[PDB]
Amino acid sequence: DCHLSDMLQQLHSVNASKPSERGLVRQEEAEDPACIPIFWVSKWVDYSDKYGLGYQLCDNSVGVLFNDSTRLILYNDGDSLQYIERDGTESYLTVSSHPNSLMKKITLLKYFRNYMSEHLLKAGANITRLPYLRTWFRTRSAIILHLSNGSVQINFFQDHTKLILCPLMAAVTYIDEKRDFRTYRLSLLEEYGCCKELASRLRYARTMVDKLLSSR
Ligand SMILES: O=C(Nc1cccc(CC(C(=O)O)C(=O)O)c1)c1ccc(C(=O)c2cccc(I)c2)s1
Repeated sequence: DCHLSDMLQQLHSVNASKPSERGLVRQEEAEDPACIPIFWVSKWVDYSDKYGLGYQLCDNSVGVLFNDSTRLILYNDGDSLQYIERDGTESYLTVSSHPNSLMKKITLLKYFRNYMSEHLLKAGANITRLPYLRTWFRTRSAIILHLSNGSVQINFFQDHTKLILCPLMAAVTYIDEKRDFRTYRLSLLEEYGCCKELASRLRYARTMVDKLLSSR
C-alpha cells in the first residue's frame, strides 16, 4: 500500500466540492510553493510488448520497469545502479563492476537511456531517497505513473498536460499546455476554486487512482 488510500480522500474531497462552479474563483490563492515536487517523470518510453517501461526522472536518473516486475535504476552519475526485485527487496551495484547477473538488463536500460536523450524532450525542464516506478498503465487519453514515494503522475497525450499528485503534502502540481508549472494545495483548491480544465482532470485523476486501487 502506497498512499493511494488517502490520495483518493484528497481527490474525492476536492471534486465533491466542485471547484469549477464557484462564485468567485481565485485559483492563484490556492498555490503553495512549499509543496513543489522534488521528483517527477520527465521522459518515458513504452516497450511493454517486449521489455517494459523506460523513464527518466527530472533529476536525470533513468529507470526501467521490466515485464517481470523488477526495476533497474541508473543514477545521475551514470554508474550507480539500484535494483528492486518483485518482492521489493533492494540491492546496489555499479555498471563498471560489470555484474554477470544484470548484464542483459543493464544493456536494455542503456538503450532506453539513449533513445530518451536523442528523441525525447524534458517535460518541465525549466524548474529547479530516489523513488522508482511502482506500477503504470495507459488509457487512450493518458499514461498513469505511480512512483514509490506515493506520488502519482498523469500525462495527457492530446495536449501534453501533466498532473503530479503528492499525497503527503496533500498537493497537486499542474503543467498546462503553455508548460506552466503551478503547484497547489488540494484543500485550498476547494476553498478558492479552479478553472473547468483543471477541475475535470482532478476528476479523471480520481477515476485513475481508483483504477490503481482495484488492480493491486
Ligand atoms: O540503438 C538502437 N537502434 C538503432 C541504432 C542505430 C540506428 C537505428 C536506426 C534508428 C532510426 O531509424 O532513426 C532507430 O530506429 O532508432 C537504430 C537500438 C538500441 C536499442 C534497441 C533495442 O534493441 C532496445 C531494446 C530495449 C528498449 C529499446 I528503446 C531498444 S535498438
